Amino acid sequence: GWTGQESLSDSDPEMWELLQREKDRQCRGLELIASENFCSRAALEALGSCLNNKYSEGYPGKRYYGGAEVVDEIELLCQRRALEAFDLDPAQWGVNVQPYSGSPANLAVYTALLQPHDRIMGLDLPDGGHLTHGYMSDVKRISATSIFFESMPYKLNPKTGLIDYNQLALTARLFRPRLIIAGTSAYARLIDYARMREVCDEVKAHLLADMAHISGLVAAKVIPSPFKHADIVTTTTHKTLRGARSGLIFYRKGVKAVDPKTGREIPYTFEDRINFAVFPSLQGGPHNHAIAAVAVALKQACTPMFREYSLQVLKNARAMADALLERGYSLVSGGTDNHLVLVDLRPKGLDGARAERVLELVSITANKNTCPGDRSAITPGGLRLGAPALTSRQFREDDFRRVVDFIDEGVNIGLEVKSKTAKLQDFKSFLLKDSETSQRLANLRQRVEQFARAFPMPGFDEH
Amino acid sequence: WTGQESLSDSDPEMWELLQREKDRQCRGLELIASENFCSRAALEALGSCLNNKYSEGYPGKRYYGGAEVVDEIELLCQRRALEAFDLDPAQWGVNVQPYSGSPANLAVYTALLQPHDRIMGLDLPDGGHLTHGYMSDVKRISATSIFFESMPYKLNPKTGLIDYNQLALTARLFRPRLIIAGTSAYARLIDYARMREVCDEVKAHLLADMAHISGLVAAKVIPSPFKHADIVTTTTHKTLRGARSGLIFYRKGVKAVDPKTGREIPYTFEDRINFAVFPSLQGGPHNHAIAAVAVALKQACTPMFREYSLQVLKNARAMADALLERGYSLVSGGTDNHLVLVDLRPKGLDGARAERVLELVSITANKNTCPGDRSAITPGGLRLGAPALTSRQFREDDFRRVVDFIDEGVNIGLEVKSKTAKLQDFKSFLLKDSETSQRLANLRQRVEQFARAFPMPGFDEH
Repeated sequence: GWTGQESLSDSDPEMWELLQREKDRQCRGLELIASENFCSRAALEALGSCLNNKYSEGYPGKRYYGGAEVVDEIELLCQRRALEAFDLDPAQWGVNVQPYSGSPANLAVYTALLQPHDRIMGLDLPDGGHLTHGYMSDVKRISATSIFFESMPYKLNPKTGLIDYNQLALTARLFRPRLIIAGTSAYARLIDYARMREVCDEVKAHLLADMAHISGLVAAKVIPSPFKHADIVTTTTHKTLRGARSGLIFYRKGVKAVDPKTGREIPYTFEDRINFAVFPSLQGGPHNHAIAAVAVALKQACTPMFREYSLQVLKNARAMADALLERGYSLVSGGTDNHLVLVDLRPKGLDGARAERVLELVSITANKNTCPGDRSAITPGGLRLGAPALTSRQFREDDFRRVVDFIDEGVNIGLEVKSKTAKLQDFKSFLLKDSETSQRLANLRQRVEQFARAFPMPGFDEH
Repeated sequence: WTGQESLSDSDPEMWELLQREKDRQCRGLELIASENFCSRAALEALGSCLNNKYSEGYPGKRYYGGAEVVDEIELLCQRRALEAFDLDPAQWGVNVQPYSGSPANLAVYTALLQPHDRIMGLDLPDGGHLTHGYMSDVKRISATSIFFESMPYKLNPKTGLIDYNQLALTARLFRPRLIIAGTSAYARLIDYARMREVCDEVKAHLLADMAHISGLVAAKVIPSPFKHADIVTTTTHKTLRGARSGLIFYRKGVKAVDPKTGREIPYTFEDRINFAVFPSLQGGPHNHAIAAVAVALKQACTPMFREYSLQVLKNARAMADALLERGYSLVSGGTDNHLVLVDLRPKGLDGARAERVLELVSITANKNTCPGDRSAITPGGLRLGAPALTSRQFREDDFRRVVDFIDEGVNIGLEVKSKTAKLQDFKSFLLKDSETSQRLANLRQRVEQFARAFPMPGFDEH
């Protein structure tokens, strides 16, 4: 009979086609999403392993079922590698490595610390926050966070394009939040974690730091560490950490503050609550296969290799920014200080939705973005470009400068098609239907795919 | 650094751990009702380039583009999941994004119910799952019991079956909006037909968490809960022998054209179920797991997987009949499923003692609270699971042989019990005592020799 040892190639050749088609797409394309990245073969070997076949319900040395002597060493190693990666003292810090992905990691923390219908503040979604930080329409609550808890957004200053820390302090005093969130999806500059902390300390609230995008940078110490000012830090292990899709939750432990009036020490009460909310509250069975893959990625994060990568990522953002500025493009917050280069297309007479679709057609995956004063919510006037993706294929300043030329030609096609159509649906149809436009795009595509294929791609060759 | 270096060369600390866990799995007799050995085909898909794609949203309606290939994958995973549980795509849909089993349920609760609405599920010690809702005397333990108000229904201690009589009685008082038809530790089948009558009367939704029996339901070797339930959650890694993920099957199209008004009434599950998955609870879908699940669902459709599932049932029967004929007492009489609920009080031993001893001789089984027990720390009873070893091509004769090893293990447990006081002591006496140690070390070797011979799905090394 069937052994279950048959290769995917032979076993399910419908699925094997699809793996190779998505592998080819990744290699011939210019990936320009800030959240995307190309994962190591080392980690993907661990991801697709026999660790799939273990129910290690619980935590090391406190499992529901036994026979977990090996996975305990793995989960404990993943911890000591995560503490080492963000250079944390195991006396002062712990970490939970179980979170299935980034989103659950945050929900775990909310559940661990807050009661239902407690008050949460995060950067607003169109100002560049994530759904997980809490988001409601006028008509309906959209985030799970905004259902179980009461979320109020803090916003940017439309002028500077920065987090209005002045108004954040103003609203907190009124709203009385118990947790304020220090993270972004679309924000070029850094976060004044120091100031955020002062706001919380004053309004007697917790400071969560969702360092999803910056995790790879923070690890390498090419950015200031939010661990200096925050007590709770959530993260994805797959954004700039270039690992498998999982999550982490860093938390404080030991002594908080020895009260001089009483004289006795006050303990941090995060560790027990954070872990209890992960399991047995929100999640169930851990994905030991992902935990292993994450520990391999955290091992890489500690190497000097990954530092130089992260130093290059920054310069490839700088390079891409300076290249755009010098083609008459407007960047939100003027320039980037990280890995993403928020772009404003209103001042070149184009929107995100038009640019996005055209770039996609020439094998350039980038995402539209809402830029301050963008009138139509439907069609955000702006674009978000991401270094880390291509930098992992060993790109350089010259290569990113070359990327922007391809982008620019794409934008010009966009501009020219815009004045020969009315609304977006028309624009998107004119790209496919029109013979002249089609061939102009087909040409640009070839040159882009030719350009991309040359550069190496981490992971396997075939899948 | 290319990032194309092998794990072997790259991180040889981690590579040792993979081989040690691979050896543990091969030399051990895995007897957990959840545990199963996943195919190489699916693990190849799990550890693939699909990790490196943010498919936020749904097919044809992604937040970011460049998802033409993953759309075909996510859509294929759907058509394979509908085909696996023989569903009409006119009448049924499915969401394939759930990260794991637990979130899949939380998605459904969030999709259908308001915060602090009323949920009923089999109690935890009676054999439910934490996700169905569980509170202590002092504090709410389940996330479900925090956001929503959960009341358990229990077994009948006499029969060892779901007291459908009292479920109907309490449900008229409690007025639940959602009742859950699933188990972790229950040998016999669920009268989904009766559960439905309860709900229909108390105007409630019937969720069917078919985690443990998903592989059986697929192969059509037991009752389909799709006949009586409208919502069906499942893990893709229990008896479906797939990668670690979750599904949510739901109704769609027309429910009932009301003859008074005359107009058709739609099922309003599809949009709410999907919205709760994304963009409410989850973010970036694990396309690598979705692919692995689609590979496993392809296998579930084959006649091969039927003969596996027919064998799984007989290997449960075989193990049950073998135990009954050695003086062991099974709860619920027997097993029409894949698990046997054993009672060790009538042979003068508890679960915690048996569990620890069997573990030491490479036999992973889990303790289980026999109905009417109350010893929490020391619950008299054990849960044995076919599917694990059946996937290594075990037979009735092999499972009969498994019980011999178990029996010897129990006897060692009994003998150590009368030479010790508190459980904590018992567990130390196993390690410390020279006579006991060698008797265990002997049993271990014979078990490991026995096990290694049988084949193991997946890779040879990792």
